[PDB]
Amino acid sequence: MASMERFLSVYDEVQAFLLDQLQSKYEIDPNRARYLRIMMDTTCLGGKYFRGMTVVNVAEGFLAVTQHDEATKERILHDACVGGWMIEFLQAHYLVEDDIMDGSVMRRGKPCWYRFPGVTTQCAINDGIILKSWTQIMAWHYFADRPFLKDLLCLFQKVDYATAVGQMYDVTSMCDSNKLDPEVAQPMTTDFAEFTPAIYKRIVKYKTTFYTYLLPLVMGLLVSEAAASVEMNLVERVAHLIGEYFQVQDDVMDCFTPPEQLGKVGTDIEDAKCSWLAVTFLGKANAAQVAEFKANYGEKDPAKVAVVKRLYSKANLQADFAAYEAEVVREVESLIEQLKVKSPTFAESVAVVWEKTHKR
Amino acid sequence: MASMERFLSVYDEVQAFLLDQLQSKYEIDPNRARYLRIMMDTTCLGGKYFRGMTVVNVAEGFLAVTQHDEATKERILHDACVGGWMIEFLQAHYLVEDDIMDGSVMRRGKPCWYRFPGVTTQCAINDGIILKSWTQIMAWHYFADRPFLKDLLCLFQKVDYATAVGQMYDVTSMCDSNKLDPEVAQPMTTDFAEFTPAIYKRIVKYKTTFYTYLLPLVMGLLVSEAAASVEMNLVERVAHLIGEYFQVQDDVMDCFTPPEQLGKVGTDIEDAKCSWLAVTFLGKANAAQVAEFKANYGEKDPAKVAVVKRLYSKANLQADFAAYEAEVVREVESLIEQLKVKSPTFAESVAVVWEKTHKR
Ligand SMILES: NC(=S)Nc1ccc(OC(F)(F)F)cc1
Ligand SMILES: NC(=S)Nc1ccc(OC(F)(F)F)cc1
Ligand SMILES: NC(=S)Nc1ccc(OC(F)(F)F)cc1
Ligand SMILES: NC(=S)Nc1ccc(OC(F)(F)F)cc1
Ligand SMILES: NC(=S)Nc1ccc(OC(F)(F)F)cc1
Ligand SMILES: NC(=S)Nc1ccc(OC(F)(F)F)cc1
Ligand SMILES: [Zn+2]
Ligand SMILES: [Zn+2]
Ligand SMILES: [Zn+2]
Ligand SMILES: [Zn+2]
Repeated sequence: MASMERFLSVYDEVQAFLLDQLQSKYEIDPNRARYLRIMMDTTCLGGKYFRGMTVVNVAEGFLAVTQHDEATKERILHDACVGGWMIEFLQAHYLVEDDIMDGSVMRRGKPCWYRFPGVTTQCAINDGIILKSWTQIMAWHYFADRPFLKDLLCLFQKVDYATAVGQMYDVTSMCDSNKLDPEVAQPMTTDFAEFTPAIYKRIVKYKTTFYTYLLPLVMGLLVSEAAASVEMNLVERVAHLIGEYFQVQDDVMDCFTPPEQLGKVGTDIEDAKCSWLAVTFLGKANAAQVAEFKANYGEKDPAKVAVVKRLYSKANLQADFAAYEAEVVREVESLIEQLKVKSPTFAESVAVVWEKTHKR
Repeated sequence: MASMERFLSVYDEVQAFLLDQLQSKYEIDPNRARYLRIMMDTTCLGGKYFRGMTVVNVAEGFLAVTQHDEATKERILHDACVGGWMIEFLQAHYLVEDDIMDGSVMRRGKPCWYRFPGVTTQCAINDGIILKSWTQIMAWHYFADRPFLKDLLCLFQKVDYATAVGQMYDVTSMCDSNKLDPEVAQPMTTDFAEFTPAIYKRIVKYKTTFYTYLLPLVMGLLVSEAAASVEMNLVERVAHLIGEYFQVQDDVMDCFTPPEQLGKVGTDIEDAKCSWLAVTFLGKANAAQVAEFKANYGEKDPAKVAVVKRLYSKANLQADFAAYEAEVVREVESLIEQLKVKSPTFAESVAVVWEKTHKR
């Protein structure tokens, strides 16, 4: 069976399971079950399923080199799929809540969940809670007797937490740290002293890399009972690097990809985000250019946005991006090499992960 | 050591642990750690700690009848405290998110977290995520080697989920089920056909009773390794009953307790909540009274609110409340009796839980 069709089939299985359990154990009625089915579909489906399919890919790699009964191959693949959906539903929780936080309008060329007419923020915050709660519901159902259950739950737990810490780093990235204070409305930074590569790295590492790259990789290892074919510190380092690169591309697209292609109208500039463009700009601009940036960034006025975009366009950020990209290639290739010492197979799964990121 | 002082001391311990781990493992800076400490204090402290102290109380009951080394008594008490804080932090997660959902203004005579000037909804939704994530962080730290870890996590998991399902039942309780639909903005019910005792019961059971009464009781059992001194179905039934009663009182207070005493301005009538008052009213009103109710309920206009309040005041709902209360006494006393067959001690803990609810 092709991997994607397996993975989509398991979605239907997991859906049915969750909704049947709501009827048998949680006294749900058919209309609320329908609302939840629609919510689940709308918020979990329609992306590329990169994250969830990485779990399946890493497990397939191990199957090709490990002796097992057919029923065991099927069970490992089923578990990789359930695990992959846990990550997809975790992502869905965070997109639902982040869209509400940020006042976002669209996602993937469709309205954000909370904007649907019969949803509203009042419901959608709770729908996002439910999303994450289903990850747990899946795990304990499907993995109840499995030897990797504790390590999977503890891993998932840590990644969830890291992610919520990363959101905190993201939404606060335009304020001066020394002024953070629940009692005082937060001004935007005027110095931009905190728009540094290391601060940017920290945001990205926590907000994106743990759930996008670390968790799918390590979940493939866990459902394959293969965590001893790797040096876990290498897996972390390679996840953090590739995840960085992913986010750099996302930041560039926010500013420069046409909205019809991007699936939304990018607002990083108006939102005063600590983006790769802003940090890279401030790391090379002259005094006059920095002063123009400060007078225009983080403002809704389209004239001011156009000025920041112009400043980026003239600062030859393509050169910095090339150089960055070239360095990420060296470093990711070096980690891949390292990973071969203990597992050629795992090393190749990582190379696929890198190719899919590096080309897209 | 007195139980409450133990429990508060453990809060400081758990706080320090969480914030120290954020600095050593999650690259936090001192200002964001300060924001989080303030958030944790503001959102977890200042209530009566009924829920968390029930875990400690049930464990103390078992200590008085079970032989143990002193170090074991201390360890069980410490675990009961950590468990009690898990429940307090779970509650805090749900109050933070529910206040945002509902557009609530105050809680316990102070502004809702999201209304603090330097918080905002953008941060507070994520702060509430963090709250719940800390429950997990605590459990796996403090309970990593404990024989009750899986049963505690699985229980907690189910209660969290039940709670989020209950919110869904609550926020949708004023719409007609057959019209629920993410594509269509939801009208308020005009028939009130769904304002029945059984539908009300379902809301309350899921929204409140599992986290307020079931979880603290069963968590005391689990940290005491005493789940075999009870018949779990009795524990559930008694939790659901007492929890019902708690909520009935809360609904009555929303309408009739002065706001200075209540800690907030109650808006159940304007919000068109399925409250005990509305269901009890509609179960005894005549045609004219039902028609007046329909023309005035669920509207912000204070004249209309006053009309519904007047309708409640003339419908002699005190008589229904007395009768309800008398029946809850019979039934709770009967469950308590049952619980004595296997554990007098547990039975008494339940009697305390009932007294504290029934008198407050
Ligand atoms: N299936 C879809 S796309 N439903 C939808 C329709 C309308 C809508 O309100 C808007 F966002 F456009 F204001 C949101 C969602
Ligand atoms: N500084 C770093 S790299 N801290 C970190 C590492 C691992 C971790 O657990 C995981 F999320 F990976 F499961 C959490 C935080
Ligand atoms: N000129 C450049 S390329 N400056 C830069 C380097 C690193 C960086 O953080 C990372 F992208 F690596 F996450 C951000 C900006
Ligand atoms: N400690 C407190 S009570 N701080 C606070 C002050 C002001 C405030 O804004 C308001 F809600 F009143 F609009 C909220 C909280
Ligand atoms: N109908 C009922 S009473 N359903 C139910 C019982 C138990 C349960 O697990 C728990 F939350 F208690 F852990 C969840 C739902
Ligand atoms: N007249 C009355 S007392 N009617 C009623 C009974 C039960 C009920 O649900 C519960 F309170 F039990 F949760 C609500 C209303
Ligand atoms: Zn965001
Ligand atoms: Zn972006
Ligand atoms: Zn609410
Ligand atoms: Zn209430």
